[PDB]
Amino acid sequence: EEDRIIVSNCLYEQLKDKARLIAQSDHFSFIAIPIDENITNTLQKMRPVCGNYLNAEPYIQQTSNRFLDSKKLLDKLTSYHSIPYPINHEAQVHSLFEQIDPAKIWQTNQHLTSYINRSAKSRTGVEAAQWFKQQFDTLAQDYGRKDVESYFVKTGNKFIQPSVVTVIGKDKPGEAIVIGAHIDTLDGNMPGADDDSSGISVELEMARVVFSSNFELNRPIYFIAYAAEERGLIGSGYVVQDFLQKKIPVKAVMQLDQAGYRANAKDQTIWLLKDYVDKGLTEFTAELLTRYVKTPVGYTKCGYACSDHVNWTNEGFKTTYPSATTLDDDNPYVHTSNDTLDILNLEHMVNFTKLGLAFIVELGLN
Ligand SMILES: [Zn+2]
Ligand SMILES: [Zn+2]
Repeated sequence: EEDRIIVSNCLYEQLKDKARLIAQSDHFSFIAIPIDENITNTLQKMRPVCGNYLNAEPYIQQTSNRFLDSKKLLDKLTSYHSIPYPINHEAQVHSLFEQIDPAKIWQTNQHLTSYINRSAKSRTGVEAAQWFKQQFDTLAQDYGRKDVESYFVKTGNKFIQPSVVTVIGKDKPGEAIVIGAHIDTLDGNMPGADDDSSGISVELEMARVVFSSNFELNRPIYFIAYAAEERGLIGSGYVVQDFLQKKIPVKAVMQLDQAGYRANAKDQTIWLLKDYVDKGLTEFTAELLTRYVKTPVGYTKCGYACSDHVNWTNEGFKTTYPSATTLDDDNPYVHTSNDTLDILNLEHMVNFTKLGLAFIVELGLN
Protein backbone atom coordinates (compact mmCIF):
# COMPACT_ATOMS: atom_id res chain seq x y z
CA GLU A 1 0.00 0.00 0.00
CA GLU A 2 2.53 2.60 1.07
CA ASP A 3 5.57 3.48 -0.92
CA ARG A 4 8.79 4.21 0.84
CA ILE A 5 10.74 6.82 -1.08
CA ILE A 6 13.61 9.22 -0.63
CA VAL A 7 13.03 12.86 -1.58
CA SER A 8 14.83 16.21 -1.28
CA ASN A 9 13.70 18.23 1.70
CA CYS A 10 12.30 20.58 -0.93
CA LEU A 11 9.89 17.94 -2.15
CA TYR A 12 9.18 16.79 1.41
CA GLU A 13 7.72 20.15 2.44
CA GLN A 14 5.29 19.81 -0.48
CA LEU A 15 4.30 16.30 0.69
CA LYS A 16 4.41 16.65 4.50
CA ASP A 17 0.69 16.46 5.13
CA LYS A 18 0.29 13.23 3.18
CA ALA A 19 3.54 11.56 4.28
CA ARG A 20 5.01 9.82 7.29
CA LEU A 21 8.55 10.90 8.04
CA ILE A 22 10.80 7.93 8.77
CA ALA A 23 14.28 9.53 8.76
CA GLN A 24 15.61 12.95 7.77
CA SER A 25 18.94 14.66 7.04
CA ASP A 26 19.83 18.31 6.40
CA HIS A 27 18.98 17.75 2.66
CA PHE A 28 16.80 14.61 2.24
CA SER A 29 13.83 12.79 3.76
CA PHE A 30 13.00 9.09 3.86
CA ILE A 31 9.22 8.82 3.85
CA ALA A 32 6.21 6.60 3.56
CA ILE A 33 3.47 7.94 1.34
CA PRO A 34 0.79 6.22 -0.67
CA ILE A 35 1.43 7.51 -4.17
CA ASP A 36 -1.95 8.14 -5.82
CA GLU A 37 -2.10 10.29 -8.91
CA ASN A 38 -2.77 13.39 -6.83
CA ILE A 39 0.68 12.85 -5.30
CA THR A 40 2.07 11.78 -8.69
CA ASN A 41 1.07 15.21 -10.00
CA THR A 42 2.81 17.00 -7.15
CA LEU A 43 5.95 15.00 -7.77
CA GLN A 44 5.85 15.87 -11.44
CA LYS A 45 5.14 19.53 -10.90
CA MET A 46 7.91 20.00 -8.29
CA ARG A 47 10.50 17.96 -10.19
CA PRO A 48 12.28 20.93 -11.91
CA VAL A 49 12.62 22.76 -8.57
CA CYS A 50 12.95 19.87 -6.15
CA GLY A 51 14.34 16.97 -8.17
CA ASN A 52 13.17 13.46 -8.82
CA TYR A 53 12.60 10.85 -6.11
CA LEU A 54 14.07 7.42 -5.47
CA ASN A 55 11.83 4.50 -4.64
CA ALA A 56 13.58 2.63 -1.84
CA GLU A 57 11.74 -0.67 -2.25
CA PRO A 58 14.42 -2.38 -4.31
CA TYR A 59 16.91 -1.69 -1.51
CA ILE A 60 14.76 -2.76 1.46
CA GLN A 61 12.05 -5.04 -0.03
CA GLN A 62 9.11 -4.86 2.45
CA THR A 63 11.51 -5.06 5.48
CA SER A 64 9.76 -3.47 8.40
CA ASN A 65 10.91 -0.04 9.54
CA ARG A 66 11.65 -1.45 13.04
CA PHE A 67 14.50 -3.49 11.54
CA LEU A 68 15.97 -0.83 9.25
CA ASP A 69 18.88 1.42 9.99
CA SER A 70 16.94 4.27 8.36
CA LYS A 71 19.64 6.88 8.79
CA LYS A 72 22.36 4.76 7.24
CA LEU A 73 20.01 3.96 4.37
CA LEU A 74 19.15 7.61 3.93
CA ASP A 75 22.79 8.70 4.02
CA LYS A 76 24.13 6.07 1.66
CA LEU A 77 21.43 6.51 -1.02
CA THR A 78 21.94 10.33 -1.09
CA SER A 79 25.73 10.51 -1.20
CA TYR A 80 28.41 8.94 -3.35
CA HIS A 81 32.10 8.29 -3.11
CA SER A 82 34.26 8.22 -6.27
CA ILE A 83 35.92 4.94 -7.33
CA PRO A 84 43.51 4.41 -17.74
CA TYR A 85 41.21 2.84 -20.36
CA PRO A 86 42.95 1.76 -23.61
CA ILE A 87 41.67 2.88 -27.03
CA ASN A 88 43.39 0.54 -29.55
CA HIS A 89 40.72 -0.97 -31.79
CA GLU A 90 40.22 1.61 -34.54
CA ALA A 91 39.70 -0.90 -37.37
CA GLN A 92 37.00 -2.75 -35.50
CA VAL A 93 35.27 0.45 -34.37
CA HIS A 94 35.09 1.71 -37.96
CA SER A 95 33.82 -1.65 -39.26
CA LEU A 96 30.96 -1.38 -36.79
CA PHE A 97 30.21 2.28 -37.69
CA GLU A 98 29.83 1.30 -41.37
CA GLN A 99 27.06 -1.09 -40.37
CA ILE A 100 24.90 1.48 -38.61
CA ASP A 101 21.54 1.51 -40.34
CA PRO A 102 19.84 4.88 -39.53
CA ALA A 103 16.55 3.71 -41.06
CA LYS A 104 16.39 0.82 -38.60
CA ILE A 105 16.88 3.32 -35.76
CA TRP A 106 14.08 5.54 -37.04
CA GLN A 107 11.73 2.59 -37.47
CA THR A 108 12.12 1.69 -33.78
CA ASN A 109 11.19 5.20 -32.71
CA GLN A 110 8.16 5.09 -34.98
CA HIS A 111 6.96 1.89 -33.32
CA LEU A 112 7.42 2.92 -29.66
CA THR A 113 6.08 6.39 -30.21
CA SER A 114 2.95 5.01 -31.91
CA TYR A 115 1.77 3.64 -28.53
CA ILE A 116 -0.67 5.94 -26.75
CA ASN A 117 1.77 5.74 -23.84
CA ARG A 118 4.30 3.22 -22.47
CA SER A 119 3.28 3.65 -18.80
CA ALA A 120 4.35 1.12 -16.16
CA LYS A 121 0.69 0.77 -15.18
CA SER A 122 -0.83 0.38 -18.65
CA ARG A 123 -1.31 -2.50 -21.06
CA THR A 124 0.58 -0.65 -23.80
CA GLY A 125 3.41 -0.17 -21.32
CA VAL A 126 3.51 -3.95 -20.93
CA GLU A 127 3.44 -4.49 -24.69
CA ALA A 128 6.39 -2.20 -25.18
CA ALA A 129 8.44 -4.37 -22.85
CA GLN A 130 7.30 -7.59 -24.54
CA TRP A 131 8.03 -6.05 -27.91
CA PHE A 132 11.59 -5.20 -26.90
CA LYS A 133 12.29 -8.73 -25.67
CA GLN A 134 11.00 -10.21 -28.88
CA GLN A 135 13.07 -7.77 -30.99
CA PHE A 136 16.14 -9.16 -29.25
CA ASP A 137 15.07 -12.81 -29.48
CA THR A 138 14.23 -12.39 -33.16
CA LEU A 139 17.58 -10.74 -33.92
CA ALA A 140 19.46 -13.53 -32.14
CA GLN A 141 17.50 -16.14 -34.11
CA ASP A 142 18.02 -14.27 -37.38
CA TYR A 143 21.80 -14.19 -36.97
CA GLY A 144 21.94 -17.73 -35.55
CA ARG A 145 23.43 -16.66 -32.25
CA LYS A 146 22.81 -19.25 -29.48
CA ASP A 147 25.24 -17.33 -27.39
CA VAL A 148 22.47 -15.27 -25.81
CA GLU A 149 19.87 -14.88 -23.08
CA SER A 150 16.76 -12.74 -22.47
CA TYR A 151 14.46 -12.53 -19.44
CA PHE A 152 11.93 -10.38 -17.68
CA VAL A 153 12.76 -8.90 -14.32
CA LYS A 154 9.58 -8.30 -12.30
CA THR A 155 9.02 -4.72 -11.15
CA GLY A 156 8.16 -6.03 -7.71
CA ASN A 157 4.44 -6.18 -7.12
CA LYS A 158 3.81 -2.52 -7.77
CA PHE A 159 3.87 -2.31 -11.57
CA ILE A 160 2.67 -4.71 -14.27
CA GLN A 161 5.37 -3.53 -16.69
CA PRO A 162 8.52 -5.67 -16.33
CA SER A 163 12.09 -4.77 -17.16
CA VAL A 164 13.87 -6.71 -19.90
CA VAL A 165 17.45 -7.92 -19.60
CA THR A 166 19.23 -9.32 -22.68
CA VAL A 167 22.84 -10.41 -23.13
CA ILE A 168 25.08 -11.27 -26.02
CA GLY A 169 27.89 -13.68 -25.22
CA LYS A 170 26.43 -15.33 -22.08
CA ASP A 171 29.41 -17.70 -21.90
CA LYS A 172 32.13 -15.07 -22.32
CA PRO A 173 34.63 -14.73 -19.42
CA GLY A 174 34.95 -11.60 -17.32
CA GLU A 175 33.09 -8.59 -16.12
CA ALA A 176 30.19 -7.63 -18.27
CA ILE A 177 29.35 -4.41 -20.06
CA VAL A 178 25.87 -3.03 -19.53
CA ILE A 179 23.86 -0.79 -21.84
CA GLY A 180 20.49 0.41 -20.58
CA ALA A 181 17.59 2.70 -21.41
CA HIS A 182 14.13 3.01 -19.93
CA ILE A 183 11.08 1.85 -21.90
CA ASP A 184 8.37 3.57 -19.91
CA THR A 185 6.62 6.91 -19.92
CA LEU A 186 4.00 8.78 -17.86
CA ASP A 187 0.26 8.06 -18.12
CA GLY A 188 -2.14 9.54 -20.63
CA ASN A 189 -1.00 10.61 -24.06
CA MET A 190 2.80 10.36 -24.00
CA PRO A 191 4.71 9.51 -27.17
CA GLY A 192 7.85 9.86 -25.06
CA ALA A 193 9.84 10.18 -28.23
CA ASP A 194 13.01 11.77 -26.85
CA ASP A 195 12.22 10.58 -23.33
CA ASP A 196 13.66 7.30 -24.27
CA SER A 197 12.15 5.88 -27.27
CA SER A 198 15.42 7.45 -28.44
CA GLY A 199 17.59 5.66 -25.89
CA ILE A 200 15.84 2.36 -26.54
CA SER A 201 16.22 2.71 -30.29
CA VAL A 202 19.92 3.50 -30.01
CA GLU A 203 20.72 0.41 -27.96
CA LEU A 204 18.54 -1.79 -30.15
CA GLU A 205 20.64 -0.72 -33.14
CA MET A 206 23.81 -1.30 -31.10
CA ALA A 207 22.60 -4.86 -30.41
CA ARG A 208 21.81 -5.43 -34.05
CA VAL A 209 25.16 -4.13 -35.26
CA VAL A 210 26.88 -6.41 -32.72
CA PHE A 211 24.88 -9.43 -34.03
CA SER A 212 25.92 -8.64 -37.60
CA SER A 213 29.57 -8.03 -36.57
CA ASN A 214 32.37 -10.26 -37.93
CA PHE A 215 34.17 -10.38 -34.58
CA GLU A 216 32.96 -11.55 -31.19
CA LEU A 217 33.51 -9.67 -27.94
CA ASN A 218 35.54 -11.08 -25.07
CA ARG A 219 32.94 -10.05 -22.45
CA PRO A 220 29.19 -10.45 -22.15
CA ILE A 221 27.30 -7.36 -23.30
CA TYR A 222 23.95 -6.62 -21.72
CA PHE A 223 21.21 -4.62 -23.28
CA ILE A 224 18.50 -3.54 -20.88
CA ALA A 225 15.05 -1.98 -21.08
CA TYR A 226 14.13 -0.59 -17.64
CA ALA A 227 10.52 -0.57 -16.56
CA ALA A 228 9.03 2.24 -14.50
CA GLU A 229 11.88 4.74 -14.64
CA GLU A 230 9.18 7.41 -14.37
CA ARG A 231 8.25 5.90 -10.98
CA GLY A 232 11.31 6.83 -8.93
CA LEU A 233 13.68 4.64 -10.93
CA ILE A 234 12.14 1.50 -9.48
CA GLY A 235 12.60 -0.72 -12.57
CA SER A 236 16.41 -0.41 -12.68
CA GLY A 237 16.31 -0.74 -8.88
CA TYR A 238 15.05 -4.28 -9.27
CA VAL A 239 17.40 -4.95 -12.19
CA VAL A 240 20.49 -3.90 -10.21
CA GLN A 241 19.34 -6.02 -7.29
CA ASP A 242 18.90 -8.93 -9.74
CA PHE A 243 22.50 -8.48 -10.94
CA LEU A 244 23.64 -8.39 -7.30
CA GLN A 245 21.75 -11.54 -6.37
CA LYS A 246 23.02 -13.40 -9.42
CA LYS A 247 26.50 -12.19 -8.61
CA ILE A 248 27.03 -11.03 -12.21
CA PRO A 249 30.27 -9.04 -12.32
CA VAL A 250 30.01 -5.73 -14.18
CA LYS A 251 32.87 -3.49 -15.29
CA ALA A 252 30.90 -0.66 -16.91
CA VAL A 253 27.44 0.74 -17.37
CA MET A 254 26.11 3.18 -20.01
CA GLN A 255 22.78 4.92 -19.57
CA LEU A 256 20.90 6.21 -22.54
CA ASP A 257 18.18 8.59 -21.45
CA GLN A 258 17.17 11.16 -24.13
CA ALA A 259 19.52 10.55 -27.04
CA GLY A 260 17.59 12.28 -29.80
CA TYR A 261 16.71 15.92 -29.33
CA ARG A 262 18.85 18.83 -30.32
CA ALA A 263 18.14 22.24 -28.85
CA ASN A 264 19.76 23.81 -31.93
CA ALA A 265 19.23 21.36 -34.82
CA LYS A 266 22.83 21.67 -36.04
CA ASP A 267 24.50 21.79 -32.62
CA GLN A 268 25.97 18.20 -32.66
CA THR A 269 27.42 18.61 -29.15
CA ILE A 270 26.96 15.62 -26.87
CA TRP A 271 26.91 16.26 -23.12
CA LEU A 272 28.34 14.00 -20.41
CA LEU A 273 26.98 14.07 -16.87
CA LYS A 274 29.43 14.74 -14.10
CA ASP A 275 27.51 13.78 -10.96
CA TYR A 276 26.53 10.29 -9.86
CA VAL A 277 28.77 8.75 -12.56
CA ASP A 278 32.29 7.30 -12.61
CA LYS A 279 34.79 10.01 -13.51
CA GLY A 280 37.14 7.44 -15.03
CA LEU A 281 34.47 5.87 -17.25
CA THR A 282 33.30 9.41 -18.13
CA GLU A 283 36.73 10.62 -19.27
CA PHE A 284 36.82 7.43 -21.36
CA THR A 285 33.47 8.29 -22.99
CA ALA A 286 34.77 11.81 -23.69
CA GLU A 287 37.79 10.45 -25.57
CA LEU A 288 35.60 8.06 -27.56
CA LEU A 289 33.50 11.04 -28.62
CA THR A 290 36.53 13.05 -29.67
CA ARG A 291 38.53 10.20 -31.22
CA TYR A 292 35.71 8.33 -32.99
CA VAL A 293 32.40 10.20 -33.07
CA LYS A 294 34.36 13.42 -33.74
CA THR A 295 31.87 15.46 -31.74
CA PRO A 296 32.32 18.42 -29.40
CA VAL A 297 32.18 17.14 -25.82
CA GLY A 298 30.04 19.08 -23.36
CA TYR A 299 29.27 18.61 -19.66
CA THR A 300 26.07 18.98 -17.63
CA LYS A 301 24.68 18.36 -14.12
CA CYS A 302 21.48 16.62 -12.96
CA GLY A 303 19.04 16.68 -10.07
CA TYR A 304 18.69 13.92 -7.47
CA ALA A 305 17.66 10.43 -8.71
CA CYS A 306 18.19 11.73 -12.18
CA SER A 307 18.00 8.47 -14.07
CA ASP A 308 18.65 4.74 -13.92
CA HIS A 309 22.44 5.13 -13.72
CA VAL A 310 21.83 6.24 -10.11
CA ASN A 311 20.79 2.73 -9.09
CA TRP A 312 24.02 1.34 -10.48
CA THR A 313 26.34 3.87 -8.82
CA ASN A 314 24.46 3.46 -5.51
CA GLU A 315 25.50 -0.19 -5.58
CA GLY A 316 29.15 0.38 -6.42
CA PHE A 317 28.99 -0.05 -10.19
CA LYS A 318 30.85 2.23 -12.61
CA THR A 319 28.56 4.36 -14.65
CA THR A 320 28.57 6.78 -17.56
CA TYR A 321 25.67 8.81 -19.00
CA PRO A 322 25.86 10.63 -22.38
CA SER A 323 22.93 13.03 -22.94
CA ALA A 324 21.28 14.88 -25.88
CA THR A 325 20.89 18.19 -23.97
CA THR A 326 22.44 20.31 -21.19
CA LEU A 327 20.32 21.12 -18.16
CA ASP A 328 19.73 24.72 -19.31
CA ASP A 329 18.92 24.43 -22.99
CA ASP A 330 16.59 21.45 -22.44
CA ASN A 331 14.03 19.36 -24.13
CA PRO A 332 10.99 21.44 -23.05
CA TYR A 333 8.64 18.72 -24.31
CA VAL A 334 9.61 15.75 -22.11
CA HIS A 335 6.71 14.28 -20.11
CA THR A 336 4.18 15.99 -22.35
CA SER A 337 2.05 15.00 -25.33
CA ASN A 338 4.55 16.94 -27.45
CA ASP A 339 7.55 14.64 -26.90
CA THR A 340 6.85 13.50 -30.46
CA LEU A 341 8.65 11.61 -33.18
CA ASP A 342 9.07 14.86 -35.17
CA ILE A 343 11.19 16.34 -32.41
CA LEU A 344 13.89 13.64 -32.84
CA ASN A 345 17.15 14.35 -34.66
CA LEU A 346 18.31 11.19 -36.49
CA GLU A 347 21.87 12.46 -36.96
CA HIS A 348 22.04 12.86 -33.16
CA MET A 349 20.88 9.31 -32.47
CA VAL A 350 23.27 7.94 -35.05
CA ASN A 351 26.06 9.68 -33.10
CA PHE A 352 24.90 8.08 -29.79
CA THR A 353 24.89 4.74 -31.63
CA LYS A 354 28.46 5.42 -32.73
CA LEU A 355 29.42 6.28 -29.17
CA GLY A 356 27.78 3.14 -27.83
CA LEU A 357 29.55 0.91 -30.34
CA ALA A 358 33.01 2.42 -29.69
CA PHE A 359 32.23 1.94 -25.99
CA ILE A 360 31.34 -1.70 -26.61
CA VAL A 361 34.38 -2.39 -28.82
CA GLU A 362 37.06 -0.72 -26.77
CA LEU A 363 35.79 -2.24 -23.50
CA GLY A 364 34.64 -5.48 -25.18
CA LEU A 365 38.08 -6.26 -26.56
CA ASN A 366 40.22 -4.33 -23.92
ZN1 LIG B 1 12.04 11.21 -17.48
ZN1 LIG C 1 14.20 9.55 -19.17
